[PDB]
Amino acid sequence: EHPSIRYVAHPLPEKINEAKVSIKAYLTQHERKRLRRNRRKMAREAREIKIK
RNA sequence: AUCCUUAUGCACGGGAAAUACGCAUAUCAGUGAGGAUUCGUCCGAGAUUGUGUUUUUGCUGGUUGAA
Repeated sequence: EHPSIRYVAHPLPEKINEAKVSIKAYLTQHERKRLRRNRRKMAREAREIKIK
């Protein structure tokens, strides 16, 4: 009686606090190139405007 | 702390080319694009279509003429 034979326990499964390591999203070479092209282009444009 | 590898970002410098370099509310693409081959197999990343410039873009200097 003091420990019941009848019941089956389903105790709370303790979830471990997994540290969210934000994933290093990489770039394709092409993507990188595009980025380089665009930022640089923008800079150039700015220079032109700020020199014209 | 010193030395080195990789990638990238910024730049000195040097070189080549622009028939080249993009762009896309496109279509498809390592769940295979496109290729090789001694035929056993092998390489493996763009291809298609559309389109913008492309004997050139942006800026300077000179002589000159113009008169």
